[PDB]
Amino acid sequence: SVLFPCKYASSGCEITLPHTEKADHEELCEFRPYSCPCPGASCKWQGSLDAVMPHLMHQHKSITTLQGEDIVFLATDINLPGAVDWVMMQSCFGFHFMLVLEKQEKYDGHQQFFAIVQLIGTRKQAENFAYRLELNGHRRRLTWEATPRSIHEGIATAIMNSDCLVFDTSIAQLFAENGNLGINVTISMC
Ligand SMILES: [Zn+2]
Ligand SMILES: [Zn+2]
Repeated sequence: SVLFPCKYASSGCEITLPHTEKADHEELCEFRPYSCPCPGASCKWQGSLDAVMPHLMHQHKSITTLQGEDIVFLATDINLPGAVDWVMMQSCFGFHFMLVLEKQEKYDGHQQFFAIVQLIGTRKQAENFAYRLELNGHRRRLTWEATPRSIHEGIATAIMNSDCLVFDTSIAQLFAENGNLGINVTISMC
């Protein structure tokens, strides 16, 4: 049983495991760098958790940040052929929750939206929360509630498995007013 240091020991991590069992700790390890949480898979910054807020303050100034624990995100122009994602930050409970709406294109000539929120915080910190996403309309409500993913884990593997609010364009137009979609976001503790 010959032991190896974790890949991220050069960041402070002091664990040593057998060459096989690296996988587990190696991507649960808190010393793993955080990738830029923006749904834009085009900004490939990395760095430490404390640095994430700086990096968005600096390189993603166009992100609207919202009041408190129950807000309404107005995603504008969801039917624009060019529009592909909306993003914004919600400040409550002394944390920040990044809300991202990703438009993707599948079988139809149409698109599906995916909506999910992540916590600016650890995997452990994120389990103490839940979030709810509401699309509201005339005698209609589509709701999704789940546990926000930590930015450490990311949303890509959750988008992949539809583990978030999921809708296509005809659902959008049911709830879209003009070309804008109002998404009620509620964060809570648990
Ligand atoms: Zn480690
Ligand atoms: Zn970035």
